[PDB]
Amino acid sequence: QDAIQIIDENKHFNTGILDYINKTSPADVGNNYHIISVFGSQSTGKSTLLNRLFNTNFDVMDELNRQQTTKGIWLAYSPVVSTTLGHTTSKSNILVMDVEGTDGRERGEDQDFERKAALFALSTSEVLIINIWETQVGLYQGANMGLLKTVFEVNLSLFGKSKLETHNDHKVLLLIVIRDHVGVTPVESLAKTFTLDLQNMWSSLAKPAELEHLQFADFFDVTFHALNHKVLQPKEFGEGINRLGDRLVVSNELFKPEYHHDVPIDGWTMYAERCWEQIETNKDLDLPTQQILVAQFKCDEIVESVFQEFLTKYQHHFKEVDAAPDFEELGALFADLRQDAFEDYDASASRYNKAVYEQKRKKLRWLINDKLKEVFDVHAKNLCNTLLEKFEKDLVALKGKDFAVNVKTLSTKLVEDVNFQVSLMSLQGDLSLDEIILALTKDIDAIVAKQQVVELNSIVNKSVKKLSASLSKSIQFELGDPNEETWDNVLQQFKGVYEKFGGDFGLGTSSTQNQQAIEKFKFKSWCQFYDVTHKLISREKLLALLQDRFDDKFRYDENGLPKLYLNEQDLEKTFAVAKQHALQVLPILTFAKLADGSEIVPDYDIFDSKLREQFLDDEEDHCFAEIITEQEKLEVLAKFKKEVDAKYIETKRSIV
Amino acid sequence: QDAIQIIDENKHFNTGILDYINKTSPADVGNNYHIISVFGSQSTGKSTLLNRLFNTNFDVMDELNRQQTTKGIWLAYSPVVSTTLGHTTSKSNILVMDVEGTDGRERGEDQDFERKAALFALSTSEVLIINIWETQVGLYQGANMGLLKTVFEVNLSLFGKSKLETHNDHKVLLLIVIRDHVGVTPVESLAKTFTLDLQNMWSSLAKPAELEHLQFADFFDVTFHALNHKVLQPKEFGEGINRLGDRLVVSNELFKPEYHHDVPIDGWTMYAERCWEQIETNKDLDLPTQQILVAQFKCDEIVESVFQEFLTKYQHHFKEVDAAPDFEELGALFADLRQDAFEDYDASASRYNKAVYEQKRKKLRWLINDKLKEVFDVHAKNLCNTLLEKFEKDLVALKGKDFAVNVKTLSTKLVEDVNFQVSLMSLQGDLSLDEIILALTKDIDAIVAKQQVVELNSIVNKSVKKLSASLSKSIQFELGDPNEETWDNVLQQFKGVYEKFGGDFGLGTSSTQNQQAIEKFKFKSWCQFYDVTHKLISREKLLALLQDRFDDKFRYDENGLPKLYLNEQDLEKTFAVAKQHALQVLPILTFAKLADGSEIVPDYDIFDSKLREQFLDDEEDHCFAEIITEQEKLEVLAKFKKEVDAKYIETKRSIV
Ligand SMILES: Nc1nc2c(ncn2[C@@H]2O[C@H](COP(=O)(O)OP(=O)(O)O)[C@@H](O)[C@H]2O)c(=O)[nH]1
Ligand SMILES: Nc1nc2c(ncn2[C@@H]2O[C@H](COP(=O)(O)OP(=O)(O)O)[C@@H](O)[C@H]2O)c(=O)[nH]1
Ligand code: ALF
Ligand code: ALF
Ligand SMILES: [Mg+2]
Ligand SMILES: [Mg+2]
Repeated sequence: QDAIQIIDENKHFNTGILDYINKTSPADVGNNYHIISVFGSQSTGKSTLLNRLFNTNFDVMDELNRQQTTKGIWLAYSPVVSTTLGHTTSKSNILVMDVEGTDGRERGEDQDFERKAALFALSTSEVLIINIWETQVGLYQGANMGLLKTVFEVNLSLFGKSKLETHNDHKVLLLIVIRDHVGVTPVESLAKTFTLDLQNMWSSLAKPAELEHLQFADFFDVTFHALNHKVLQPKEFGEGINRLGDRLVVSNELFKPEYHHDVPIDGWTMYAERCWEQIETNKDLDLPTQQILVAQFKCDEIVESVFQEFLTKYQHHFKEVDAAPDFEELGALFADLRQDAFEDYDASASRYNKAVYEQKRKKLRWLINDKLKEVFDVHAKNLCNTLLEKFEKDLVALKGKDFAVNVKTLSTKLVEDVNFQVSLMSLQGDLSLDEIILALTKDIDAIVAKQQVVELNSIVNKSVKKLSASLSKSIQFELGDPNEETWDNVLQQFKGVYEKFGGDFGLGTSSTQNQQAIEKFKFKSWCQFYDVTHKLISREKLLALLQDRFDDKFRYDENGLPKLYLNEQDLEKTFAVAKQHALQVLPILTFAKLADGSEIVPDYDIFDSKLREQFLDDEEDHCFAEIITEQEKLEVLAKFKKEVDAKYIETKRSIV
Repeated sequence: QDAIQIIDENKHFNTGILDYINKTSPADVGNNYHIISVFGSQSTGKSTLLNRLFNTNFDVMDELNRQQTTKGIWLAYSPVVSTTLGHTTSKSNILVMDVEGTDGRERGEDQDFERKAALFALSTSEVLIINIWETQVGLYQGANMGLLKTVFEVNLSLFGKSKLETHNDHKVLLLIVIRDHVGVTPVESLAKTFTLDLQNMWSSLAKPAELEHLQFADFFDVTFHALNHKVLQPKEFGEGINRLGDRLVVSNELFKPEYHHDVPIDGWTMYAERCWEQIETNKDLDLPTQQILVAQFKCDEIVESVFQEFLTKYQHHFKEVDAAPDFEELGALFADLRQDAFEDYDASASRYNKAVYEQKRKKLRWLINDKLKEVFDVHAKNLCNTLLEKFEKDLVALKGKDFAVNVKTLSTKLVEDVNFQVSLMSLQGDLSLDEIILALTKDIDAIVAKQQVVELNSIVNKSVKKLSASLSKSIQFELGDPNEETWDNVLQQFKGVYEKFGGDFGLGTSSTQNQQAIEKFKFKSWCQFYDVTHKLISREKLLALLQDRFDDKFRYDENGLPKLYLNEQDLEKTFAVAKQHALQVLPILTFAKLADGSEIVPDYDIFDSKLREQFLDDEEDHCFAEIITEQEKLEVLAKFKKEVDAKYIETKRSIV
């Protein structure tokens, strides 16, 4: 005898519904039942019409004040159906859903709930009474055509899916009853119009492409019933209701099987809760008020115009890439441009929703940040490259002078000097330095690691020259007395500093390249060694070597005097001193040796052009220590006795 | 007897209005007139109510079909006013504006016109009848509360401006007549509600901050009049109208002076056209349908979710900066990510307005382009720096070998090689190469213009060494015969190749640095010249110089023989040959000269440390050509006769 709210004001679907339903009619409800519901604008007399036509007891508006009355959705079982025969029980149990009216002013702006309940109803009912005033007929929003477009649409997008499966589907009947009908305009005429309005709604909706072909008739039947002014024509109203009672129970011309999705009642109670879950929070159904939606557009409109006012005003400071830059002149010109647009946007948008206005302010800020960044970046990089040059220069300008320790301060100062010089033009850190600083650091590391190769190949080189100096010289100084211990004093130096190489180096290392800083150095000694030999001693300076010795006793006495000859005994006794004094270093220097009499071999397989350019030959190895060739060797002693003896009897003329 | 449309359906304000108005009442209309208009939902019986209450002849809907009837806005002069005394002429001329009803279905979606005409009316009238059905009272959009919020708002934002100027302003009367009033609910009750609804509308509007303080009462009076069912209560309707006739003409309780903005009628005809201009196209009034506004939101919602689906799926390919890059592997992974989001966006947004959907597709594309660009850029630059290294290397690796002509092909190939290698990863040119290519070119130009300085300071250097070789050597070779023409053969070479310097160079020039490639070169000769002199001839190798000559005749004969002495006449005749043969080149070489006997001066003011480091001294100039000093000069001839004569009588011991 009392109804219940299947779904209360705040969207709570009800738990005790099945229980309730079965406790109303003591009959077993099995698949013997109809679901009928009502939809329309606030206070169109719906709770009244259910009450009067089924015989329910939904509250109705007390007429003292026009106000919302039905809240949420309600369900009651119809005892009897008022018909022209008076009251009449029906075969089936008739379950009637009273749904809160649309477009009330209590909830003016959040049409949240109306859309939702309108779709439960539509989704869950065999027959839906669309309850309108005649005077809503040619209306658009006043006939709820907006609300409807939505509701149907989601209905298709959310359960026009189930089908091609041949129920007993939900075709639902759209039972459209016209209230306060005067008669002046024929219902058949009202009907034409409003079905047209519904056909149009149908073409107007978003359709998932699988269903794009689907029509309104496929999903829905429509019929009509007019009802006279209840207050001013009480009787004609009453008869009109009864006439409608006969329509559904007596003639049984309304309900058909197709509406009834054909399962026991518990199946429905379930299908409902389900249907309500999928409705209560649906993405296509979530909507912000008109106001927000309006503010959004309003605010973009401005974003663009203020921005367009930002653009061709910046196409004018920066078409020209500045000649004479200043990062405090710039970060200011920047702040100022951003200041203009804001205050102009603000002048026209602070009216609207603060949040939308705010959301849309931030959007503009970063539209103009990203146009300011472009310029910031340009200069900022123009700066790096300049500085960097100086820095590269700076490195070179201190050859090897304590590398690692100068790398440090210098590289620091760069990074620091950029950070500051460029932070002045970034607008409260709005425009980022991170990517710039990273790209700088990488650049520094690229440079040092190339200045390092230049200092590490310089130390190799400028070490091979304090070697070549002390080396090719303490050859000669040694050579003014060819001893048992020349080589004993020669490689004792050749390798006395062929190690200290050169001490550590102080550059940043490369350890396994610090180490291979030497295997060029050590290869190049074993390359210049041979080259000094093949240059100090050759066919040319060898023939020459004879006389440097030759004269010291064949033309000189006992104390540095040019020998005073005595007999041709003294003339032909000091002639043979030289024949040896011009043969007696060759065993110290034919093929070059060591105080051990064993051959000298090179550290590396040179004479081969493959190990060669890693640091920039006949049959065997045109041998390393082969200073004087195949013969060239004895081509000196074909001349030993030609020139030297063109002096022995050729200077005999001076005893006469 | 016929009205006219001040503004037709499509917004054309009418030209012949003043003329029309004056031709209606033969009375002179001067400031003796009222402006009264009607506002409300389609077919609320407005044209009917004007007709019945003033006695006009606006068409009315023929009841065969519910449809729009009044189109645009109309104006007619009221002959008489129906009142309870029957018909009554009034003192003032009453000008009545019939405005097309809101919310018709003929124009369902474009509320353009209704907003506009609703605001003309409100802006232009002393009294505005808001004509509603009782059954619209507790409604929101069905009571037009949306349309209104707008209309008032713009009204404030567009002419609540004029004021603080103390007219006779437009307070306008809001004359709200309730149609088909049954009586069940007291008009006073309806009134309370609906004025409340209007107060709320008032708090709900955008207000320019100057006016934020302004209230609804400041701008507007409201009163009410109920009217019974015209068809079902013809008489009570009639009496109700008459009762309203008495209200404005008999009691004269409606019109007040404050509504009347107090100027002659032509002033009004003007104020109207003006008001209509500022309305017909106003920015706050320009609006897109609900549908678009809805699609916009709908489509952003998706943009974000599809994008968020793009982001943390890319935070996953690129958190890790790739180790092993491939630009065809990449431009593909890119296209594919962009492919996913699209087809997912498309799967959910192709429903809505194509244009909004399209607009909003493009928006997503470039959201993801700009996230793809970041990665494209990274690698793309990783590529430039690698290549560049090779290129820098490549330049150096061809010392001077035809610079300009190798600069060309090499620099081309780089640019080309980048363009191609990086175009493969840009997505149909969506992501730009322009800024990359520019930054490359600048980089190339930075490098060559530094390799050039290295090749141009090398040619200076390695030219000063084929000079120093032929130079310090054809000194000595010349010096084996100190002639009248030594210097004649010495600077003839010193400046024989101190010009060809060195021929053109073939590098890219710097012309006025190609030219200053030499004013180092020419300065450094005038620097090494002096250095060779101060090194070949000094205290050391000078004392030495004596004997190189000394021996050739004091110890040698006529053909290369060591002189065979004869008498102590032959012993002390060839002793004085040397005293000169050891003094007779000094006038060829004390201070160094020219075959003219004039001093040699340097090209540059050297000995001064200021012109110095532009290419890396006592009282006068510790003179340029001062090879042997203050004395050092005669410190050789304190020893001339010590060592050389420790040989004349010291080798006299060999005649015994
Ligand atoms: N003019 C008119 N008034 C009605 C009619 N039916 C009911 N009313 C009254 O309209 C008011 C609204 O009724 P209610 O049934 O509570 O409307 P709901 O909110 O749409 O359910 C009540 O005062 C009813 O007495 C009708 O058919 N015509
Ligand atoms: N129920 C009712 N019908 C009316 C009333 N006044 C006029 N009508 C009818 O309503 C229809 C609309 O009239 P019209 O005056 O052309 O309306 P408008 O478009 O708002 O100007 C006409 O058929 C009128 O006969 C009324 O007060 N109540
Ligand atoms: F007031 Al209602 F449905 F319109 F309860
Ligand atoms: F049909 Al109308 F104003 F509502 F002409
Ligand atoms: Mg109700
Ligand atoms: Mg009309």
